[PDB]
Parts: sequence; C-alpha cells; structure tokens
Amino acid sequence: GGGVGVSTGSYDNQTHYKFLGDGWVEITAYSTRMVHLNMPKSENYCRVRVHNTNDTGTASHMAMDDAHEQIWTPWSLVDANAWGVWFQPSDWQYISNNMIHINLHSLDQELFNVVIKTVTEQNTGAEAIKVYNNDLTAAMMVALDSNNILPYTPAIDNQETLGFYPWKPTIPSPYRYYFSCDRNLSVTYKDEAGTITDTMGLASGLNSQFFTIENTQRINLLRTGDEYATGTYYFDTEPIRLTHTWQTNRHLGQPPQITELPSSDTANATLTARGYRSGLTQIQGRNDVTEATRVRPAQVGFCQPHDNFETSRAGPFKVPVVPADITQGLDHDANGSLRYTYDKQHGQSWASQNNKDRYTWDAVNYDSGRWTNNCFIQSVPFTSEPNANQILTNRDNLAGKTDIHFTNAFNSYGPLTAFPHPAPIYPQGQIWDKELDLEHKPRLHTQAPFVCKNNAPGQLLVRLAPNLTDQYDPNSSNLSRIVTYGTFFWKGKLTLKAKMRPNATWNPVFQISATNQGTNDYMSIERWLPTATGNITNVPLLSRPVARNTY
Amino acid sequence: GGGVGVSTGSYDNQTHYKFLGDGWVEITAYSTRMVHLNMPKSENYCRVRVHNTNDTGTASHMAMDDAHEQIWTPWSLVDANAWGVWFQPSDWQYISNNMIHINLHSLDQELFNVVIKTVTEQNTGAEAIKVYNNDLTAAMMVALDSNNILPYTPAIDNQETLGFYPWKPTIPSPYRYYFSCDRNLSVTYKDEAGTITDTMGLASGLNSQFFTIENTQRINLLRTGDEYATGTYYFDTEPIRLTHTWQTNRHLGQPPQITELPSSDTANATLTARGYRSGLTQIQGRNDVTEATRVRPAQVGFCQPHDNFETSRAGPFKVPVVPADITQGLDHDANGSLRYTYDKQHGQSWASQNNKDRYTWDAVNYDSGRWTNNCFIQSVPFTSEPNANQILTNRDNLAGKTDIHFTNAFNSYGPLTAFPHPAPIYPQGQIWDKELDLEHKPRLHTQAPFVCKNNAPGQLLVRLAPNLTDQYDPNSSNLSRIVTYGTFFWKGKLTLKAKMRPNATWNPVFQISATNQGTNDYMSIERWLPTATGNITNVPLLSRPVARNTY
Amino acid sequence: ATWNPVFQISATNQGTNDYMSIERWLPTATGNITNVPLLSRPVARNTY
Amino acid sequence: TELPSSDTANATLTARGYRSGLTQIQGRNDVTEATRVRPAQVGFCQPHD
Amino acid sequence: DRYTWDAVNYDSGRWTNNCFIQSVPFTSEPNANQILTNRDNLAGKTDIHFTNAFNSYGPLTAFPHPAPIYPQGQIWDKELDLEHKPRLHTQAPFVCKN
Amino acid sequence: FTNAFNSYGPLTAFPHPAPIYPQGQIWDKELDLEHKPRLHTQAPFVCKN
Amino acid sequence: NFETSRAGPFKVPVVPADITQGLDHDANGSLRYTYDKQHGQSWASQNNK
Amino acid sequence: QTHYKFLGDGWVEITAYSTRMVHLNMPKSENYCRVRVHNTNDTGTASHM
Repeated sequence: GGGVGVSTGSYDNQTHYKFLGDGWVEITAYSTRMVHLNMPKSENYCRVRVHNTNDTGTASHMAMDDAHEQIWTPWSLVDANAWGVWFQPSDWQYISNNMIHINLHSLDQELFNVVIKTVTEQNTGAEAIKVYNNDLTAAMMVALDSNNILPYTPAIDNQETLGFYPWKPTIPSPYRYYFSCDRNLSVTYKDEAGTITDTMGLASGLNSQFFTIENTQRINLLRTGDEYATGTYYFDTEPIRLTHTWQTNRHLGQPPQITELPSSDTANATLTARGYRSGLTQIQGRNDVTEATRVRPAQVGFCQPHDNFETSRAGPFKVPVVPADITQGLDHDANGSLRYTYDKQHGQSWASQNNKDRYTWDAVNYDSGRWTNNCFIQSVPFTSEPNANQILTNRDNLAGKTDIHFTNAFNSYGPLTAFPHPAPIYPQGQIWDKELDLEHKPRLHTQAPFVCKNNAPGQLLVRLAPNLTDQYDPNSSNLSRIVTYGTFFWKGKLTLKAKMRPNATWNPVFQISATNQGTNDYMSIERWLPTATGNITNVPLLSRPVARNTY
Repeated sequence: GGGVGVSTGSYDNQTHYKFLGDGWVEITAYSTRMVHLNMPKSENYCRVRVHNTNDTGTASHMAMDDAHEQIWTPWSLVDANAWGVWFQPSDWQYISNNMIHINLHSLDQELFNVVIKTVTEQNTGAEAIKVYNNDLTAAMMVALDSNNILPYTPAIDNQETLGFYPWKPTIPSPYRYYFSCDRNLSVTYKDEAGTITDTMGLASGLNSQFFTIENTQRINLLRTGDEYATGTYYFDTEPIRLTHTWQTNRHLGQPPQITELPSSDTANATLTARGYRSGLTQIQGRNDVTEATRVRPAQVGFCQPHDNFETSRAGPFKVPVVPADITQGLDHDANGSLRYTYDKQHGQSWASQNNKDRYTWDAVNYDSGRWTNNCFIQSVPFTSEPNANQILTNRDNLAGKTDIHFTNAFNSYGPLTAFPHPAPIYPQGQIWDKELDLEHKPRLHTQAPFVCKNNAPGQLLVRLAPNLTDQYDPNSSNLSRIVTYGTFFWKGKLTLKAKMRPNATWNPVFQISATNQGTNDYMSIERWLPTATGNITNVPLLSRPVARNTY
Repeated sequence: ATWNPVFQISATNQGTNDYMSIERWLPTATGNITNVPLLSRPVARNTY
Repeated sequence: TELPSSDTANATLTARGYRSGLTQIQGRNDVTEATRVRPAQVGFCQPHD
Repeated sequence: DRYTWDAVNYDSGRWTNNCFIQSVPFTSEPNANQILTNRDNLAGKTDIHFTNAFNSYGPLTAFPHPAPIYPQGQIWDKELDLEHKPRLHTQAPFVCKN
Repeated sequence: FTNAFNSYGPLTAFPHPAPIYPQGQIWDKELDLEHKPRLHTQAPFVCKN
Repeated sequence: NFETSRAGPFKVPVVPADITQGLDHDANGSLRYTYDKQHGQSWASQNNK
Repeated sequence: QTHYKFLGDGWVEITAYSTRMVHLNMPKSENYCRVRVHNTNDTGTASHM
C-alpha cells in the first residue's frame, strides 16, 4: 500500500558479513541518507563557458587554465560512489586487515518518504518570519539512466557525492556535462616578450552534442506516498588485491650464495667474487655477475614523464601518472601520488576555519617506486667506473635548462614492465568507474579501482516538478514560481565478495590499530571521536597493511 | 489505485523505432507536457463580433478586413497537432533522410496529476504578498469529442498548440468557433471617390448554430487523485512521400538522340536537325520536332490565379494556392509558398525583442514550379518567330492596367495536370486535418499532409469547475468566485509507419547536416543549441532531402 | 539521443568549391569520371 | 558560481585555491581544470619522422 | 593523384608546439629553466625538438581505432605470425585472427 | 639519444625469445602483480595460475 | 640504464633481439651466461667458470 | 548490386556483390627470377637515405 501519512521505506545503514565457506565472505553494506533538494535555480538548459583572461592572459600561467564549455541542467544527481559512503571506519579496518582481495557484486537503490514543502514570507513588518507548509499534491521527478546514454559524470571528481555521515543530511550534486569549444592557448615562460593567443572557438557542427533528460529517458513522478526502487544492478569487474607488495626488481629470484655464515651478529656476510660468480647478465664485454646487473624476470614499475602537459584541441592538460611508491627521495610527482581536496561534509573537521582540507596519499606498494635523482643511464660498450662522459646522471642539465633533467622526459614503459594496481582509499576514494568507449582501452583507470566492463551502473537524476503561480506566460523571459524545496530518503545496498587472508609468516604482520591520544602519530584515536560541541573529523585510512610475496 | 499524495501517471517523452521486417519501421513517439490552466475569464458563453471601421472604412484596404462573428466559450482545448510537438530536431533529421514515405497509425492521450490551487492576498499593507495553497476537493472538467459534433478548430492556425519544448510548461488554447453574420463589403482602389458599404448583417434563422459543451458531450470530473485516458484512436489516411521530385515536364520521356559524342568536355552535343527529327507533337502546319513542342505524358504543375480574392456572403478572402516550387523568378505568391508567423513558445528565439518570428517556406519539389514572367501563349495557326501580335507575353498590360497581367487570372488546371502533394514542416506544421463534410471534396487540404477519411481524432476540452464564495446570487449579473488555477500533465503516444529508402544512385545523395558556427548558412549548429542564459531557438528544417524519379 | 541535428555526408551544388561538390561524382561530357575519398564517421559519439 | 547574466557574459568558477578536487601535483593547494586527474590518457605523444 | 587523409576523431590529436614539460617540484609561473618548451633546441640542433623523440605511450593511454577509407582503403589484413602482436595494424581496419 | 630513446608502442610486434639447450630455464612462475609483463625475459614458459 | 627503487640501482631487462651488423649486443639485449663444469665448461679448463 | 536486410532491432546484413572483367596477358617470362634493385644514384650522395 501507500499514501500520505504512511511511510514507504525503512532506514538501514548497518553492514553485514556472511561466511559462504572456506575463506569466502559476502559483505552486504547498507547505507541510507536524508537528501535535501532545492528547486533548480533556472528551469531551462544553458550552454555556458568559463574563460580566464586574468589567469592565462599573463605569461607562463598555462597550468591554471580553467577554460571549458559545459551544458548546465536543472537536474541533480544522487551519486553514491565513494568508499566513505558505504562503510564506517571500523568496517574498513576489519576489511583492510583480514582479507587478500575483494570484488563488487551488486548494487540496489531506493527513494522513499518524499516530502515537498513551500515557503511564504510574512509579514515583512519588524522582521520577516518564513512560514513552511506542505504541498501534498506536489511531485518530484526521478529518472535513472540504465543505458548510460547521458555523459557519465562522477560526482566524486568535485567531492559532491553524498555525505559520509549517516546522521547528517546531505545534498545532491547538480548535473552538468562538457561541451566542445576547441580552445587555443600558447606556451610561455615566466617573463617573456610576446603575445598569448588565449582564444576559444565557435561551436562545431561535427562535435556538438546536446542531451536533454526529458527527451532521453523515462521520468517517474513521485508524490508523498510514492516510492521508487532501482532494480538490482550486477557488476562485472576484476577483484582487487588488498595486500601490498614490498618486493623490488632487485629482490626477485634466488639470492647469491654466501661463502659462509657470519661469525657475530654485527658481521656482514661475504659473497663469491664478482669475477668468479656464476649467473646471467645482459652486459657485454665484461666477465662479472653482480646483484645490480644480473637479469631479472621483469621490470617492476617504470620511469615516467612527470609534470608533462600535452595539448589537444581542448587545451593543455597534465597526463596521468600511475600511483607508485614514493622512494626515500620523497619525490611525489614522478611517482604520481594522489592529492585530495575535500570539504567538511566528506572529511576535514568542523573546527577547521579553512575552506577545504587537503591530504596527499603516498602510495603503499614499496616495490614499484622510483628514486629519480639516483637513476642513471650508462654508455655502451659498458665499463666499470664510467668517466663523466660515459654516464647520464640526473644532476646534469637537459637542453641547457637548469631544472629540466632527463628523468623528466624519460619513459621506460615496455613489454617487460609489471606494476601493481593502485589501492582504494576509504574516505574520498572512488569505488567504480565506467570504461571509455574507445576501441583501444587503458589497462587501468587511475583513480578508480573497479571498472565496469560492459555497462556501468546507471546515474540517478532527480528534480522538483515546477510549481507555477496563477500568472504564467509561456513566452515570458522570466518565470515566477512558488518557492519550493523537498527532502527524501536514499537507501542502497552494495554486496561484495572477499576472501580471508592466509598467514604463513612466522613474525607478526602489520595491522591498522588505534593509538592513545597525546602522541602525534596519524592514528591517534581522538580524530575518530566527536568533540565536545560535536565537531567530527574523518581522515584517510591506510589500506593494504599486510605484506605479500610478489614472486 | 489512486488518491491524494499518489501520482497517477508517468512522464515519457522519448521516441522509439522498431523494424518490422524489410524496410518497414514502426515509429512510436511519446510526448508529455505540463499544462497551466487558468479559471476562465467569463463563466458563460458569448456571441461577439469584430468589425473594422478604421481599416475597411478607408478605400482599398479590403485585404485586411478582419470582420467576423464568433462564439466565445469558457472551455479550453489541449491541441496536440503540430509536428514540432512530437519530435525533437534530430529525430526529424533521421526520418527525413532515411525514409521514402511515412503514414499515421494511432493516437493515445492521457491526463494525470491534476493539481488545483487557490490564491489569496495579504496583507495589502506595505506590498501585498500572494499566498498559494491547494484545494484537494476541487475538480477539473474534461470532455473529449469523439464524434466531432462541435466545430473542428485546429489550434495551430493561431499557433496556439502545445509548446515544442519538453521541459518548459505550456498553456491550453481557449476554445471558440465561428458564427454567421453575413458581412457586406465593397471594392475600391487606393484613392477613389465614393462610399464603402462595410456593413454586417443580422443573425440568420437558417444558418445560426449555437453549440454548448455541456449539452453536447459527457464531462469527466477529475480531482487530484483522478486520471483520464483517451482510448486508442486509429487513423485512416494515405501515406505521404518523403522524397522530392526534380523532374519537370520537359524532362519526361526519352531524350533526343545525339548525332555523336562530344570531342572535349567543353563541347556541346548536337542533335538531328529539327526539320528531320522524328517524334510526336500537337503543333499543326509545321514540320518540326523540338524539345519544347514535343508531346509529354502529362502536365506537371499548372498555372494558377494568384492574389485573387473571391467573396461569398462572408466577405472577401484569398483562395488557397497549392504549394509549388518557386522558379528562378523568385516569385512566391504565384507558386503559393507558405509564410508562418509564430511566437517564442513554438519557435522564434528568447533573445529576440520582436513580438513574433516569421519564416517563408519555399517549396521543394522543383518540378512543378512556374516562372511567371517567361510563360507565354502563342496564336494559332502556329508560327515560328511570332510577331508581337501573335504572342501573349507577361509584360503586356491586361485591361489597360499596368501591373495586372494575364498570368494573374490564367488557370491551367485540367485533366492532364499532375502535381506532388506538398510537404510537412517540422516546427509549426500541422500533422492532420478533418475532411470537409461537403459531398464533392478537394483533392488535398493545403496546410495539412494527412486528412482523416471518415472521422478525425477528437478534440480534448478542459475547464476548471467554478469555486464559489459564500455569497452566490444566481440572478446576479456579476459572479464573484474564488481565484483559482490548476496544472496537469498531458501525455500522448503517436504511432507511425514508414519505409526505408532504397538508394540505387551512384553519386552521393543530398542530406540534412549540421554545419560549423561562424558561417552564415541556414544549418549553423548554434541555432539548435542553448545560449548562456538558456535562450533557445527552433527553426524550420528542410524536408524531403532525397531526390526521386517521377517518371 | 541528441536534441540537435547530427552532422551528415551530403552532396552540394556545383559552383561552390567545397569538397562535396556533386560534379565530382558525375561523368563529364567525354565520360571522364573521378572518384575521391569520402569522409567516414560523420556522427559524433560520447567517449565517456 | 552562478549562471551568467547575459549571453555574452562568461561564467565564473570557485577560486582555484578553494576548489575541491583531485590532482597529482605536489606542494601546491589548487585544483584547476588543466592539472586535475583524469581517468586515462587520450592519445599519446609519438616519435615522429 | 595524391590525397592526404586527415584523421577524424578530434579527441586524440596532439598540437606539438604547445606541449611542454615542467620541472619538479612544481611551480606556478615557471622561469625559463623550469619548463621544457618545444621552441628550444635539442642537442644543439635547430630543427630537432624534444617532441620529435618523446614517447608518451603507457598503461593509461587510450586511443580510438582508426577509420576505413572508401576508395583506396584496405578492408582486411593478415596478422603477423610473431608471438607478441601489435594491438592494431595501421592501414587495415580488420585483422583476421587465425 | 639511442641510449635513452624508447620506441615501444601499440604498433610494435616482436617474436618471443628462444630456449637455450644447456643453461636455459624451462619455465617460470608469474609475478603476483595485477598488471603483468607480456613475457618474462629468461624463461620461455610461464605458468599461468 | 639503471633504475633505482628502495632496494638499490639495477639494470632493467631488455628483450632479446637480433644483433644487427653493428655487432652491438647490449642495445639488443643478448644474454650472457656464466656457468661451471657441472653444467658445462670443460673439465680440462683451468678457469673457474 | 548491393543488398540490405534487417534481421531485427537495429541489425542489418549487408550483402555486397561485385563483378569485373579481367584482362590477363601471357607472363613476360615463363620462369621465376630473383632480382634486386639497388640505388647507386640516390643513396650514393649524402643525406638521401
């Protein structure tokens, strides 16, 4: 049944575990939120452009160019995709510690207890008071995109996904998508004589796509007694591994054989002289086998062009860089460490006066990192003790430029390269992503662990059907309408598959553990606890605590 | 089920295609709108007349006479008939390009989510604020005319049909129909001494028809939980052809045989001398066969009296002229090119300051056009090189009048005449029409491609049942009542039949294609895209891109 | 699914110099014929 | 931030210092349309001739 | 008769002159020494620039499969018998698997 | 430049290297990483699972 | 080329390919084995490997 | 001539027939030959590689 005065759904946020057999777990995560929806600020679609004359007009500022072209819509999307939505911090600890790999299974979603209210103002004498009252006949439009016709638009990009706190209400992300303006921009250094083109092109007859929610899809009209239920969507994806790899290229294979065991705990072991050592190496003209030059099964990780900007018709952009360990060289960019900026709803702390809170995610998987300053290329024919001209060192200048070194432009990717798939991030991390429709596809998307093979889960779009006053002129440029807002509950169920880790190691494994307050380490428990006034903060948890044997 | 707080319908505007077999397509077009209905400005029927003393009082202004007699009704009609309602511009492109002929099949309609609200004013001190609130007990009257008892009154005539934009709300057209006043008016030229009768007659006992919605039809009363559904109406109509004909009367049949192929690409071919040529001609006393005078199977298109005004009892009116190609003579009227005037809702642009936007539709089907200035009649017995007195040329004066020429009054229509049926127009075009009840019927209606053979689809009439105050005097001349307005959704489904075009031609066919902005051609894509502020414009698309072989 | 009209391959009148001028797909007086590359993939697509 | 007033006017965005997003650049607090993280590289530079 | 086929798929193109590499640690408004610009000389050679020898292909790279050409285009091709095979042949849209 | 230059791309095809009768390795185990090399260098055969 | 992760500097592998008439072994990644009498060598050889 | 057929929703079977008259000449040599082209003129001068 249903109707006004009868609630159409229930609130379940709790997470469940079930053991299907040996090592297997079915993780069923419920999540529910109250969502606050405002009447759209314009009833009609708009094609708008941002263009920076101030930033890009001055020389050398290219990196900050924001210029693009977008289609603004009245619709808003409820985006359930982040890790921080589905799990509470302890459930993330329990999973990160105990399980080798995890995989997505199904997703369900529902909307219920729709409530639309209207606002009037009185009496305007002294100070106005705003009176709130229901419209029982009003409705809310709801459209799900099953076929992914519309441009796929993850909200986590801007951190607009549903809030991470069950008890706080949350808001939708207004739906919008790109349009093709064909920007032109020119390259300069800090102080340079000349001009900068900095122009944007006219609309393209070939490339112009304009989509409309109403034309594209079926819209459900939900009044207070109505409820909407998405069917069960089943993921097809590859599981991801929850245990990090420590094992470098130089740790692969059989170690050399030591001559004899050391006498005392301080003493170092010794090896057969490199001249007489037996092994396999690709160096020519020298009779040696040494731990550095011996042949390894594959390359682990690879050098990458870093802080390079490639420019197609759209404009300059930094190409992605696969997340890899930061070596002791501390250099973040060459290894592609992610850096998030996020608000109080998703993170930060309610005590913080700053507008946003920022965190750099330094990758685990210590095997694939690259120290940039210590990488070097050596001349052929090979020689021990190269003179300066026989070795390519990072300290030298490239093209006569001081701060540009070969490791900037150098690219090692090849058939022999192996790297681990990067890791999920509990708050602020993206759970899944849609695969690009191109024929030749990337081996991984950079931000998202899971990539739906065929068809991604559909986007869920909502808006308030307009409430019109007595006077409505369809030809009028301006539209007067009744101030209106609404609220509704969103409930969803995400099922997962995971497998317990075996532990064969003698020694204790590393684990995620809370720590007493008063010591400054990252895990101090005060940060997961409320304050006196209720200010709460939610910070990224390390993932993949447990080591793994690569080879 | 149903009730307050439970929505009675769904919103589907999308268009579907299905392939029934070889070449056949079933096009199912859904369309949906939000409709804004105001309480009628008078509760009772009225018989009113407009009579121009100012326009027609002065001499020679006859063409602008507006005088008529009409029955004004409180009811309003929801009129779904235009092409611009059902299809989006791309769906019109896809159909116009790929299909030879299309035909109507069925029509469905529904009304749901009725919402009635009332308006009060307070406190009138400082500035008044208008408070809006529901009447859950109020109802809306809905009457469909299945039997076409009432005068058939297409709203597109005045461009009052439902708006062409799915996301913008739209308004009904107030229902009204003609009544017979028997006007009298006299003919004068620009400055002339005399008087003009310019009178209108008394009501006629023979000809007076006064219809009332309540007496005529069954009315459904719809409250907020109620919904109304029209049955399925099935068209009986003849399909229309979507491919234009280029083939003139002089392109019919077998060409003459050339003597020999030309030597070079510049050289013209030569034909057997006209004295010796073999053929068939109706000219007498001359031994010739020439491409102009040879006999053709039929006349393609025909000369027409153009800008003639015939006057029955009602008054002077211009008789219609079948749409035909405009020849290189550019003359629009002789070939009957349609000219539309329409508003922002149906067209125009929201940026335009003008009240209306006007477009002249120049007919495709290049075969049937008539250059007026170059048509001529020649004396009998026929002669080559006629002296001035043997030929009737358009340049000569008729009846001693300078600008009146024989091509004005000349009428070629005969048994041998063949012409193509004119073409649909995506915005502003009328889909169907009802056939006149006269015994001897026209071969085509001029504006509408489809004409329902027996019984046209019914007219859908709606009004708000009156809300009365506490004081109601049935004998009072004036009626006070509660200010009331309402909104509801209209949804309809139009199924079509169409057939894919075969292409036997070597060369590429002409097609409707978008074009880059910045060039001024009619198809520049900017015109189908929103502006920054949301201003959108919708302009007529060419139809029948593909050529066809007449004979 | 797009509102606006899609781009299409279309012949064009002779006398304008654009690549699609129809004269190029038609024979000459002496029969000389020319066949030139046609654009492919006229219709835009949504990558992501 | 808001819809533009007239068809000529350009829209404006949240200041790059305060913008929320994801980028791989280090040591700078910004999010700008050029440096933000994208799912994959589309096309690639190539040794040519 | 000669014709240059300019690829459609406007997404994957590269303007060469405007591609640049920037030094680490990153900085806004790089001075000349912090940025690698196409205009500079490589190995002291005038017309040789880094974009000539630079190769971006990596795991993150996605590109569309090129397009057929109505006259003069090759319909199919045979796949090389090598063990490790190219992801696409350049001229031919279709490549027979076996 | 041939020292640091890397031509590997989508168009690249190469034969799988060859076994060596004495001193050659018959098989090898595949690394447990998610994204795996197309071949191990020394060993002709690589056990899938 | 020698790339260095946390473990230390190491030469990255190079797929075996033909040595061209340029005789250059390293660029084409030609394998070089060192082995003892048990697996090879000769029992007459005085050398260790 | 070329034919089209619609197998269902959205699917088309395109069947293209083509036919030609072919003109074959007696081969200019009855036996196999192993021939080489070598440019002394083009490649002899510098830079023409």
